[PDB]
Amino acid sequence: MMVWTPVNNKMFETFSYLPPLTDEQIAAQVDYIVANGWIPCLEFAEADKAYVSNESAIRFGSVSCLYYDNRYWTMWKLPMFGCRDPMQVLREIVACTKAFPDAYVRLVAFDNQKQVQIMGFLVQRPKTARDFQPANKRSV
Amino acid sequence: MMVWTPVNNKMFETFSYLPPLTDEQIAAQVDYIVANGWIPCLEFAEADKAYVSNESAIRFGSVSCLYYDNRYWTMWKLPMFGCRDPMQVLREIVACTKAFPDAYVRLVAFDNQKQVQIMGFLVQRPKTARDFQPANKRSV
Amino acid sequence: MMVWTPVNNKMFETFSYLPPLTDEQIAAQVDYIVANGWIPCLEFAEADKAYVSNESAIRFGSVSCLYYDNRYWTMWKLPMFGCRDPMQVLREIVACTKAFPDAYVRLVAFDNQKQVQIMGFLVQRPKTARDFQPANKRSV
Amino acid sequence: MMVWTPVNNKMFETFSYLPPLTDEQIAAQVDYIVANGWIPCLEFAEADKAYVSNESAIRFGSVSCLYYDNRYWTMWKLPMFGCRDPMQVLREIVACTKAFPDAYVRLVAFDNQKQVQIMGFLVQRPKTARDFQPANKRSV
Repeated sequence: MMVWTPVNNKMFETFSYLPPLTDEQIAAQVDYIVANGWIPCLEFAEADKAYVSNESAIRFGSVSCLYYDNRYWTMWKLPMFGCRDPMQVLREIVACTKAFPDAYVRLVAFDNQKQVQIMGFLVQRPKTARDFQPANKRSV
Repeated sequence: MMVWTPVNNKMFETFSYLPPLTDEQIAAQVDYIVANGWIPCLEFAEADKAYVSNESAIRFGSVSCLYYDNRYWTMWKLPMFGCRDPMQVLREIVACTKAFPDAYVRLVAFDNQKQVQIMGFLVQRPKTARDFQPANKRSV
Repeated sequence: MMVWTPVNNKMFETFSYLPPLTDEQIAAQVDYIVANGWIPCLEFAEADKAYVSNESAIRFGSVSCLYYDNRYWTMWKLPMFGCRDPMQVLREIVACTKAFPDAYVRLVAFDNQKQVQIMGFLVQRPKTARDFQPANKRSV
Repeated sequence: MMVWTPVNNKMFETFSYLPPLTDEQIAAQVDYIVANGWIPCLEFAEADKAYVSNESAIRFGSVSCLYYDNRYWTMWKLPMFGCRDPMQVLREIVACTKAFPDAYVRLVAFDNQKQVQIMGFLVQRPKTARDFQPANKRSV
């Protein structure tokens, strides 16, 4: 029996339970976005704004149900409307991560017919992050 | 008259007002668990999750009565159902504390007829803990 | 496309989106106060009391609407009633910032007919402040 | 005009606006307690428990009116019932401050007919305290 560690084992939603994505694996996810005609977008946050929190609820009456701070991140430029070139998306990932090297950065895509985000995963975490485990150290 | 210190004198429920348990005394408590047919289990927590706190109540209306965070700790493996060997329990204490050397670790036991925890006491505190007193320094 | 930074880019109300005021530009604003017969006043706050916060709302029922802590700063001496000399205002800025070199300091002016503050802008921030950007680093 | 400082200028109720009490002035206050037949008592607190705070109100509905944490301090021994000797009080101040050299310590006195604390003032603050001004630095 192995024990799943509760210490410094924070996750990041879709794909965070898998080995970290190689550049080839990221490119394949971008191909998927383009093949389906979805709108790519990049979002970023400083470490203190990265995970869901409750601080604003201090101002509330009994209305905190499904309210969390830090769900919104900051938009990198605009969503890439009409983009059908995967290389353009990859180039923006480089540009975003270069401008904000200490930020969490996630790649998302939107479906305008359902009007919802249809995909999303982390592409960068700051090198100073100490709150997550490598795959082989998630259980002990 | 001696004065009971309010400073760095945190306790840990059952047996925390006695001298720290020797290995022989721990083994005697394990014998008691086995003699009574109770189910041994180990639980652990990092220092920040060890003592009762109130943080989640920020999300509440007027319903905090008997709500506290950090009552739940993390289960080490599973409760040792059908265990009738004290040495097996002692070996799991060693294994748990080895995997989590900086965690608080407590030994508990369950009664499945009453469906309640029937015993429990701390078996490890992190060496970095500064918030407790020696038995002879509890009063000044 | 340039991206407006969300990191360490705190503002300070009126004139914060312009290049920092030169001594000549500050003098011109003081002239404006005097030309209009308004009442100059200086206010200051330590860094922890400088920006709007919510901490007191822990004590509230559902009445936090338009309540914020840190809107009030500390008055430097008294408002300069009857002041008809711009140099006198400039001298008090020097005096205030000298007494509190590590404080935020703002110059304000009051209109007693409308009974409202009619102007205001920051004249000093502590040299240790790192939560703001110069104009050329506001977008990347 | 002198400006009353808002920074690190915390007070301590009765007598805190006067020059610090000399040993002769403390002895005089003790004579006053004894002359009036009041009951001397010492109380103390670590720095984090010294000033009124709000933390427990996170657990409340709309009932925080005249609730504050840190009004209660810790009793040194017991109130000195039947004490008619000032030297005995002075000896307990020495003993208390010796046992808790890093604590805030206050001398108080009770009237059992009104059933209320009838006097009180600080006799020790920790040497590490940096949140107070000497009398000559309270205004600038």
